[PDB]
Amino acid sequence: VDSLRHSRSRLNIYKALASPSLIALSSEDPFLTAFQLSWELQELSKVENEFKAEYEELSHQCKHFAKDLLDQTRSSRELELILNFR
Amino acid sequence: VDSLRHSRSRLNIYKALASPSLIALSSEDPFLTAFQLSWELQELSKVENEFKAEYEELSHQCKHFAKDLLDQTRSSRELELILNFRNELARLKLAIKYRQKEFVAQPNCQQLLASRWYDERHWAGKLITCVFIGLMFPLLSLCYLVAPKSRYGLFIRKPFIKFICHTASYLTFLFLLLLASQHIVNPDRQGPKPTTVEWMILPWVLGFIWTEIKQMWDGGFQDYIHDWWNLMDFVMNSLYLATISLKIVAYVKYSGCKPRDTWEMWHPTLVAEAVFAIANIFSSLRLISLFTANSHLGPLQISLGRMLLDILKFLFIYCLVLLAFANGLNQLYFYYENSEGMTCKGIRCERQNNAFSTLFETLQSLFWSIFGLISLYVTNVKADHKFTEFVGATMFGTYNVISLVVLLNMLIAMMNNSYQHIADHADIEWKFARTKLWMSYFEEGGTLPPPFNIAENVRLNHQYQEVLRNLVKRYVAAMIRDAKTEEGLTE
Amino acid sequence: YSGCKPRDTWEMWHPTLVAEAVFAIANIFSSLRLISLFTANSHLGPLQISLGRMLLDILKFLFIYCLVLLAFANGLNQLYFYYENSEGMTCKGIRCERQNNAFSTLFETLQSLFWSIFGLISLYVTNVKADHKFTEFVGATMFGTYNVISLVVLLNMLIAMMNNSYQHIADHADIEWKFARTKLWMSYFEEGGTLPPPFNIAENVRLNHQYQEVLRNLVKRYVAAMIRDAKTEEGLTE
Ligand SMILES: CCCCCCCCCCCCCCCC(=O)OC[C@H](COP(=O)(O)O)OC(=O)CCCCCCCCCCCCCCC
Ligand SMILES: CCCCCCCCCCCCCCCC(=O)OC[C@H](COP(=O)(O)O)OC(=O)CCCCCCCCCCCCCCC
Ligand SMILES: O=C1CN(c2cn[nH]c(=O)c2Cl)CCN1C1CCCCC1
Ligand SMILES: [Ca+2]
Repeated sequence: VDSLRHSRSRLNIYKALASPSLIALSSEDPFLTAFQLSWELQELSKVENEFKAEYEELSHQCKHFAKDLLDQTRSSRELELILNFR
Repeated sequence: VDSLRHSRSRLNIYKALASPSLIALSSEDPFLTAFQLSWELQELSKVENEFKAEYEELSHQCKHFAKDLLDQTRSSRELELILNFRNELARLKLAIKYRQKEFVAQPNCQQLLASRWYDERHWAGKLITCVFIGLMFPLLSLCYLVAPKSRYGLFIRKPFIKFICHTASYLTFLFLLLLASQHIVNPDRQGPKPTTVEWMILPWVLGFIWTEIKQMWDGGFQDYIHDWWNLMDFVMNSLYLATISLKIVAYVKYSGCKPRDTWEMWHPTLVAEAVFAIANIFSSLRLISLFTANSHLGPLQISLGRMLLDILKFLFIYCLVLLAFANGLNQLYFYYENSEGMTCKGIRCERQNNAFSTLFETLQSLFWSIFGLISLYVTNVKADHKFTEFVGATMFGTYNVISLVVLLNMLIAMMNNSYQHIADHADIEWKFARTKLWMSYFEEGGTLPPPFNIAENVRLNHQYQEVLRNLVKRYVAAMIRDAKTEEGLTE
Repeated sequence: YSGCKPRDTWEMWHPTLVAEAVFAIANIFSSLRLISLFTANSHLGPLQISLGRMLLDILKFLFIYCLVLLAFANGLNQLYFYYENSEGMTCKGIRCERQNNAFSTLFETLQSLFWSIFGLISLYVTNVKADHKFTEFVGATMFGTYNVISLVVLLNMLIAMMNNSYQHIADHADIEWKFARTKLWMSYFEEGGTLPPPFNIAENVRLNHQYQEVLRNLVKRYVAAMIRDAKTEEGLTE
């Protein structure tokens, strides 16, 4: 019915979810949420084609968060525990 | 008298008027003032040519103000109350008329139009459904004009479907054009009779001319001739008319079935064929404009079309060099026009000869050497003068160096430098063009392809004024009060 | 088929000839696959990835060029199709020593308009055996206009597009190259193929403890470093 409000609400929610602090506060596995959220935003970038830039930037920042979180490692054993998990 | 004071006073006044706060404080309709002020400043940019930058920047900021004011909308009903104020979508038509590109390509404005255009997938589905609607166009176009009731005749009024139908009609016309030049569908008899394909082509030509006349009464030789595609339509329709009026002259005057080889130049049939071919070129070339509706080929086409007023100036500078060297090279060789027992003379023969004997041949020779199609033995005479044959070869070589190592690379450098200043405002331009394409199909004026073609207001001011008051209040609170506290610090 | 007939006096579509043609076209691809070997090098890798990323931008341009080609072919075939002499000619077409009938059919017209991007179509192909110096001028002007549009306008716009695209690519270039090299390597870490073609025919719950401890430390370090120690380096405003 009201497409304008629907679009704003969806974008506001997705922009809230793709936040490093909200992920680092209440999330069972930061890497899974970053991966999945980046994929969802990349997909939505092609449906809501009127707002491509917003979704592309949000997915880009979700990609940079996982890399920044992997830089806080100070041992090889500590890195192998992450890259080998299943 | 005192031009300096007059200029300062006029610029100061206009710079005061084009101020977002002064407009938002004392103005009966912000959008009208923004549109009109932007147009006035754009016009003054060409009279007071000593101060172009000032007026251009002021008009640009007046354009950005209207867009920023349209972003303070939080409902679809609230947006439709603005775009429909005054028939349907009158404000959007006014904005397109005033060339408000930033206002038109707004994301929320660009979504209402999409919803009004599609009215109900992936790539394969959109590929395979658009073929099924375009194959069966004639029966829809036939059942619309007999019983326009809610069974099948209201399915050709939807803008997307109408666009598909017109595309299918144009593609059928192109297929017939490709089919006209076949050795199965007539021989060469002097002053012939139209074949089975000319009679099918004639109704599309008539329909195209009728659509053009309809569209040219409405505009009135102003901003209709601006659109270059309409100019091309005019030229090709002129050529088609000239083709009709020569196939008849050669019918009522000439006849007799003479062999083709032993005809004589300017025979009306040959000139008819020449004009028809040159018209086919334009008719087929008009198929580029179909792809301003695509999302990938659209922006690229707009960018290509914007780098054409910068190539024409360069070609005009090149023609002067061409004429100078032709004048030089014809003065040297015009005493040697042998043409002694030669079946063919000129450069368009197997053994090229007399390449610089006349001015016309000289221009042709200097043109076809941009592509390397003029051999080097054309700078020889039957005598044994190894001094004019050296001056001529040096003139030819200097022309080649100036034309293919200096002017071409400067054209490349110019185009590279221009393309960067274009590819920033590229999506705004493309969406403005796509919006014009769409708006041409929202009305029940044509609604039919060429082959088958031959108070009520005072109450609404209350809601509109309420909407403007809220929009102005939101803009003041957001832009000129909440983004002034984010500037930097100084001494 | 069998019988040892001489090669010259065969007939087209004889299966041996088509076998040879398909075999040659397959050799081209097989030899071309040798480019992918050099995503493992450190110098030729990034350059190859950059070349391969500027190909979806050339295809669109070629699609716009084919429309111009088709328009001018449609124009040029309409003018010359009445002059298909072919009178006592051993060879006809443009792939012969004396080129002839360059615009007599649509297929030859497309071929003629293609081979003139490289300058291999002579200029005497715009003549007829008659003496009509008006169609021979309209045809030469059509050919010249095609040459100008194709070799002075569209080519330089392709160059400008490629220059403008290459700068937006050469920033994320090493990320792309290392991602590609990593995929190449990972394809050889398992014992699946392990053999070239010629000779080819709780256990988890305990670990969640260590993984959770590692995540807790990583999240704590990230919070301390990024969203608490790099927020005190912003600028000042009003
Ligand atoms: C790799 C880049 C290629 C560029 C080539 C440039 C070569 C320059 C000259 C090299 C010398 C070789 C000549 C020897 C042969 C010979 O003697 O003979 C002269 C030959 C001509 O052929 P002939 O041998 O039959 O005489 O070559 C020449 O005519 C040389 C002409 C050079 C002209 C240079 C002009 C400079 C451009 C200035 C800018 C103009 C501004 C625009 C005005 C509007
Ligand atoms: C250094 C850069 C080189 C560029 C050369 C440009 C030259 C331009 C014309 C020079 C005039 C010489 C002609 C005189 C000879 C003659 O009369 O004869 C005409 C000859 C043809 O050979 P003939 O002599 O046999 O007729 O040359 C021509 O046909 C001129 C054609 C010019 C076409 C210009 C088109 C402009 C491009 C517009 C953009 C298109 C947009 C893309 C659409 C999708
Ligand atoms: O709007 C026009 C005008 N046309 C004219 C007019 N006058 N003379 C001519 O030769 C021609 Cl082709 C037909 C092409 N189109 C569009 C129809 C929908 C698909 C994209 C093209
Ligand atoms: Ca038109």
